[PDB]
Amino acid sequence: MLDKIVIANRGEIALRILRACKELGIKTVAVHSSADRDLKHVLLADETVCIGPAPSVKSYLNIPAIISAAEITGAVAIHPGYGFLSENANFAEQVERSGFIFIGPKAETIRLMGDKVSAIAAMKKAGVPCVPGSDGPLGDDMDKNRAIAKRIGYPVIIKASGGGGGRGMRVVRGDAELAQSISMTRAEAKAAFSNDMVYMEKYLENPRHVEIQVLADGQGNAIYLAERDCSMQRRHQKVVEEAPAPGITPELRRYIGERCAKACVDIGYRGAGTFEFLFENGEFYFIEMNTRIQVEHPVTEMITGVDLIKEQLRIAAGQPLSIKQEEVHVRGHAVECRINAEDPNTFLPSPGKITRFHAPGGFGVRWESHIYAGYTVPPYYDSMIGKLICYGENRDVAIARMKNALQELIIDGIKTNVDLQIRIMNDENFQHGGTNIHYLEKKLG
Ligand SMILES: CC1(C)CC(=O)c2c(N)ncnc2C1
Ligand SMILES: [Cl-]
Repeated sequence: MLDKIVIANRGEIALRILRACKELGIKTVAVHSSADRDLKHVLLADETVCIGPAPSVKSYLNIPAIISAAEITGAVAIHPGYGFLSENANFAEQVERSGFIFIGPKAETIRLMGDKVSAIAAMKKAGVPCVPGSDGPLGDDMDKNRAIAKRIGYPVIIKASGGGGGRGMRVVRGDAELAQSISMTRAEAKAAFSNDMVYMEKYLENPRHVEIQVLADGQGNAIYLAERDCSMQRRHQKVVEEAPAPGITPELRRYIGERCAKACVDIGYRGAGTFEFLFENGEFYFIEMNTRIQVEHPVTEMITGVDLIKEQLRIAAGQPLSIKQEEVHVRGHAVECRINAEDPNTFLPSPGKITRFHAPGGFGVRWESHIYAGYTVPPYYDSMIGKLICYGENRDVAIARMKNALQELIIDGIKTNVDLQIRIMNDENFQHGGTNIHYLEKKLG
């Protein structure tokens, strides 16, 4: 097992990885900004290093500082969690080059799946269902591009090859708007990503968001740990997630899971990963791979028994997968509510000090958060401050548990989405199950 790792993150996931390390006897190093000295996991870590000032760009995105910190402390591995540097191929490359274990995929793999055009092609080659699309970048020839649109069928959606998740992409319904939209999406991507490559895909009107969890060693073994539904979302941001996805049959699960597992073998995937699919009319369509742990991992954990973070550390230590596919069983149901520090009336992030905190408890209730009474939420980072996960023998039990658990939660001194969460749990369509990626905004206005 790894002697000592650096937790290249903050917030709830940093604490999450800390417990995992602790349970395994692994020494922890907390690298933090100057504004994050009072994080729970930083106060718990065996060792702390300040890697720079408050802004993420000079701290948590500061590669040289992170590696110096891993160097000074005598660490052997670096867990990047999610966001920040987790999908930065050059970070992963430099870690390995510096001689550390990178807790995640090889640099090439991140690069392959971090370019949506190259990602979709590797998925197509491995036999992963994708959205009908241009099967390459778009040219400057507008006769071609109007015919590609015809070949697939409007509506189509111009997307950025560098971007993703609503970032630099727009819907086109006729020929007249295609001319303007392509060159606009080209420039928008040239803005934040320094990549002007764009492609075309069929625009699905009303899809659900179903994604598959995978684990893989570096060594020709790969498994899938069922799926999650994450359709309930706001401006392309997940607000609620659940496992398994309502309506998905054991036949379909086996089908898509086997393909995802196979894809891991074809691309040489290592560590945890998720294949994100839009799900419509009984069909799946790949849209991007997150080559990293996800925020919503705990739902999969509850229903499968698998400590995903601990498997990540085991795979990193070079241990082959101890768990065979036929050992992984879906049992019960889990829902996760993202707890955000935000104005319920404006959705603007609401930082500040927490004057009274009370977490929910009881059978089936899992609370993942770094927050405590007296803790100050800084304005510099993501608004998500906690994750509440409720498991039960079935979906209705899990939902009823979430309802009661959200009414026990107290976070005073800052504004929270808690009461939106309460309102989403009570939604009569969410209770039937299977609402699509537009549902939440339709319910709101
Ligand atoms: C993120 C998103 C914009 C979601 C969506 O509506 C969509 C779609 N409908 N067809 C293709 N790709 C996508 C990606
Ligand atoms: Cl995530």
